[PDB]
Amino acid sequence: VTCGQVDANLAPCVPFLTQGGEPGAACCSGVKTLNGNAQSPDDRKTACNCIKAAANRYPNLKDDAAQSLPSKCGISLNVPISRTINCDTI
Amino acid sequence: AVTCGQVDANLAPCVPFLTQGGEPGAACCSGVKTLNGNAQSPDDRKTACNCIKAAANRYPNLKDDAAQSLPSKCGISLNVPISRTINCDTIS
Repeated sequence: VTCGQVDANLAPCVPFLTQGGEPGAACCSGVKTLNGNAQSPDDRKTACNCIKAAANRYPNLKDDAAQSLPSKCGISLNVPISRTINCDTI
Repeated sequence: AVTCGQVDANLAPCVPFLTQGGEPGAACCSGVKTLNGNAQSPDDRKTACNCIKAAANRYPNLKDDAAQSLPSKCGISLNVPISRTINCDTIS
């Protein structure tokens, strides 16, 4: 797992994450790929810190969208999209 | 390549120096060299930077000065900053 791959997986989600609505197919596919790469505990912690950087990057991140992304995409997301998550706890 | 588990393990012997000052021990400097050599691509470096930031925020009573002085004390040119607050998007 690298932060560049994480950034790529999350790129189609930026509209949903910053404006609300629905994630859409491309966003959910990217998130599913990311989740499938964040399976081991170390992959999980690494992806988590990358995602934290991404969440802080996006202007006007909507916390409702970030919190709703897993259920809207149908995934048990192993790395929540959060600007503040303590990745040691993941 | 770098994972946050590798960062945590390589920087673990540096925790005394980072939280109490003094001089980094041989194990700490070896870990710092390992991290430097594994962070080869710019993508590797940004990943390492975010892992190191997490580690820096983990350690109780970390001295930001010791973190900034660690590479030179070890005689290494560490290609990523060690910081609790750095925006890792800005590094090269």
